[PDB]
Amino acid sequence: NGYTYEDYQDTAKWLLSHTEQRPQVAVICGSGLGGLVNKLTQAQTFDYSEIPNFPESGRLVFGILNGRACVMMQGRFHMYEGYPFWKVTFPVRVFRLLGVETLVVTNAAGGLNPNFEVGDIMLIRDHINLPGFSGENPLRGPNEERFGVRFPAMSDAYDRDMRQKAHSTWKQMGEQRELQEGTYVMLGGPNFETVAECRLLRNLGADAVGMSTVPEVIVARHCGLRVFGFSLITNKVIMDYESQGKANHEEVLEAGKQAAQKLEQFVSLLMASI
Amino acid sequence: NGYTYEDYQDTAKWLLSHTEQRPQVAVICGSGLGGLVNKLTQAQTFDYSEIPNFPESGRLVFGILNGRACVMMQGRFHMYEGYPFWKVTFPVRVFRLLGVETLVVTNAAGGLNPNFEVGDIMLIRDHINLPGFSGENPLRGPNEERFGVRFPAMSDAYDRDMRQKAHSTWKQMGEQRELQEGTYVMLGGPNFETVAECRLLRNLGADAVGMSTVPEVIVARHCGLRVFGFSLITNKVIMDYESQGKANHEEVLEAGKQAAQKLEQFVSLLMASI
Amino acid sequence: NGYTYEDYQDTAKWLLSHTEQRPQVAVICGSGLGGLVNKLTQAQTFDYSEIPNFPESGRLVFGILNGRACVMMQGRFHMYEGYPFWKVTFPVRVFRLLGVETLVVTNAAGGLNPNFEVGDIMLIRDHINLPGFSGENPLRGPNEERFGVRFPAMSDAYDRDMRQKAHSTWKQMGEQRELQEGTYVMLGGPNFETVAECRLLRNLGADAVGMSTVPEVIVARHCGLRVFGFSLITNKVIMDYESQGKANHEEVLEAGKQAAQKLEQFVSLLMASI
Ligand SMILES: Nc1nc2c(ncn2[C@@H]2O[C@H](CO)[C@H]3O[C@@H](CP(=O)(O)O)O[C@H]32)c(=O)[nH]1
Ligand SMILES: Nc1nc2c(ncn2[C@@H]2O[C@H](CO)[C@H]3O[C@@H](CP(=O)(O)O)O[C@H]32)c(=O)[nH]1
Ligand SMILES: Nc1nc2c(ncn2[C@@H]2O[C@H](CO)[C@H]3O[C@@H](CP(=O)(O)O)O[C@H]32)c(=O)[nH]1
Ligand SMILES: [Mg+2]
Ligand SMILES: [Mg+2]
Ligand SMILES: [Mg+2]
Ligand SMILES: [Zn+2]
Ligand SMILES: [Zn+2]
Ligand SMILES: [Zn+2]
Repeated sequence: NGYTYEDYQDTAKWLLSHTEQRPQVAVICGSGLGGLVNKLTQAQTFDYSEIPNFPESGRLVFGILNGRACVMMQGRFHMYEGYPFWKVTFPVRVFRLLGVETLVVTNAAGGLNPNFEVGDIMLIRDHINLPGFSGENPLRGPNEERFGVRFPAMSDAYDRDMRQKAHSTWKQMGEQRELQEGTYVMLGGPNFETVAECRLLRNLGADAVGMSTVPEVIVARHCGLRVFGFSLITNKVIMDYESQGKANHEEVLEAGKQAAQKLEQFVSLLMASI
Repeated sequence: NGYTYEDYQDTAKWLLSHTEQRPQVAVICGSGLGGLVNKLTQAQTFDYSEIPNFPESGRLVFGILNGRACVMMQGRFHMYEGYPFWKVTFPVRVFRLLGVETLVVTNAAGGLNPNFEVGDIMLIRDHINLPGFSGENPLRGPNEERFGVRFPAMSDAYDRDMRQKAHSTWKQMGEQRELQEGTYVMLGGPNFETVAECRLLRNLGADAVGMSTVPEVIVARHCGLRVFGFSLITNKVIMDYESQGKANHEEVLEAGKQAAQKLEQFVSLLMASI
Repeated sequence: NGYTYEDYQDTAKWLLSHTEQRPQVAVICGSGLGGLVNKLTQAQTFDYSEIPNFPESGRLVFGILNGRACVMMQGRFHMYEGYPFWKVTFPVRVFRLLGVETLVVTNAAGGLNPNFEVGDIMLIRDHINLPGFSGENPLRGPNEERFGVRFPAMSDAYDRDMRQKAHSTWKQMGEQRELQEGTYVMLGGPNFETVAECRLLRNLGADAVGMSTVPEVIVARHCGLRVFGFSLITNKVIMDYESQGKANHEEVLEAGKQAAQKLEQFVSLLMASI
């Protein structure tokens, strides 16, 4: 970890003096889900480049969403960009110092569960942190008690209540396709998985595969934030050597557009119940 | 590896000139098992801070245990503290240069095998080194032949004889609960595993999960030491989403106390047969 | 990645001005397969030490093989030597800048599939990149579009045509033992796997285990090279605690000799069909 506690304080102090907004909820927008910030009222935006200590991208937007004061990350950071996890998760700790209590994380992922279909929304019930198995963890290094404990529990990371409410809200939305729910596995990237890797991951019990999120959740749980999140299934991963095609970022961004209005609508409603 | 061969020599030379003790056996005490050093006779202690080149913590204690000359590490180092494995395992190589022939490793672990119960003692028959799958290995870097070979075998790491004797000794102890035996899997930490991760690990064939030991064993085998070890089962990991509770370091330390007298007693007897 | 684009250019320019050879095919020789370079005609060799920017070993040999212009790496680099993957794979990108279109990779591996026998040749149909699960990837860091895309597909890494031709060619060779085909899994090393690790890997769907290759393939696919490869099964890994013996580098090198003439013969013929 290359940031001191004071670094975190300085950055939060800077934000508090540049906007009157006082967020209670923070949202990290995954790839293609950035349009969510366009629904905020009384909004104020800061490019990451203008914020002291912020990792290099990228906009941070404050505002009101369906009655709730929020702060959203339009664009996030990734391990595959070369950033260590202490940089990838720097914003989560700043949010805590701002007074945020709940964190919503979203991402684009590849579907491992055969029952999934492109466009599906999968609530995240649990995760598998592969980089963590080898020590790549945002918490690696001396522990800072002002944030949390040395050995944080992670079995209850994704708030159960929020998931119930989430299912309730989706009911009131009157959607034809059911709201999915499963386990998200994170791996480094940036390349897409081979057939052997996809089969393996599925056998490990994962329902969706991605390249982010997990480190943010771990840090959020460590400092005390309530966590909720979901994945937009952007493609069904190739499970056999009879590959009619192969994963590509184009289709991932395409799928991101088709389900924009939908995803944005869902998150907007969930604010009500927090 | 940031230590030269001379660094290892200098440190061993320093220890040999500050104590008359000449250990044949070395013991690394895991969390909560530190009371073991209190049974040594003609003991001499050195805080790690007073020993040149030693990683920063932490006491090294020399003495006689049930007739055998020993040197024990009261407190060990971990990857989750930010230390690279070449630092975590520095003492093992120093021990070899001191004349030590056998290494006993102990640790606190979470139980994956359903038949295990808190308090159980599980002899370590084999291990799974997850960090090693990605290259995080104390042997990474140019090989130093003065210590061992470039490609060391690890399938016979845990001495079979010692395990037989271990079972024999436990018999003479007249314990009601049987002595367990299984596979130990090491992951980075510092957070506790999620339900998905626990299920996965069990399916990989692991019986107990921890955050240390494996790197020490690998280095000990590389330089020629005989190895024996075991885990104190401090908690039964949550295997379902009907979690009545969740892992916590408090209970781990609590369990460490209840089985202190027992664990300490067992190790004391095992010295006889080496 | 510690090499700039210009570094790659400078090195390729140097090679182009020191030899009249213009390779279309590149071959990376694994351990014990180095004798392959002895069949090249009109050959020219450069020790890696004489080539600007080349990682420290090691010879690069240009020449004609059964009618095809080739460049071969007699000796490769490994993660267990302490080299980051951007160093291990530096040559692959230089080859691309030289005008190479196809890459052949070979290695020595341990057999996981029970049907395999020492000496068997296993064509590589797919792979499992364990280090990649944690982020150790030659592509980690800012993407260089002059080489390839940010998110490269890997499900079609091993050219299907080449595999068909490979099987065809092996037919014309009239060999008694069939040509094997399976999945190669790469782990860091340098130690050999324990029994628990071997069982685990097999259950993940791997047929052979090694310490190289995968990173080279990923980089070759990223910059557009056609890829073909195979493993020489140098030993049957210990799958039970009734180990009659244990893996050793001696036997691996021994097996490498016995199948030299065979392996060398096979590769020589495959050139014809490219
Ligand atoms: N590991 C993996 N990641 C995928 C796949 N499909 C989508 N992704 C995610 O979207 C991008 C590639 O199109 C990657 O970058 C990030 C985007 P995120 O910030 O997680 O929304 O995770 C990966 C996929 O199939 N596998
Ligand atoms: N991975 C993991 N580690 C655990 C668990 N229970 C105990 N541990 C070990 O004890 C501490 C947490 O209480 C951690 O720190 C070290 C202690 P050690 O030096 O291995 O005796 O390994 C972990 C557990 O459930 N999972
Ligand atoms: N992981 C692993 N690697 C093995 C085994 N048998 C052979 N190897 C490979 O050969 C050497 C050890 O003798 C190691 O170094 C490299 C050689 P390579 O450049 O891949 O041909 O991969 C390993 C084996 O059983 N397991
Ligand atoms: Mg800046
Ligand atoms: Mg000191
Ligand atoms: Mg040089
Ligand atoms: Zn200002
Ligand atoms: Zn002195
Ligand atoms: Zn010259």
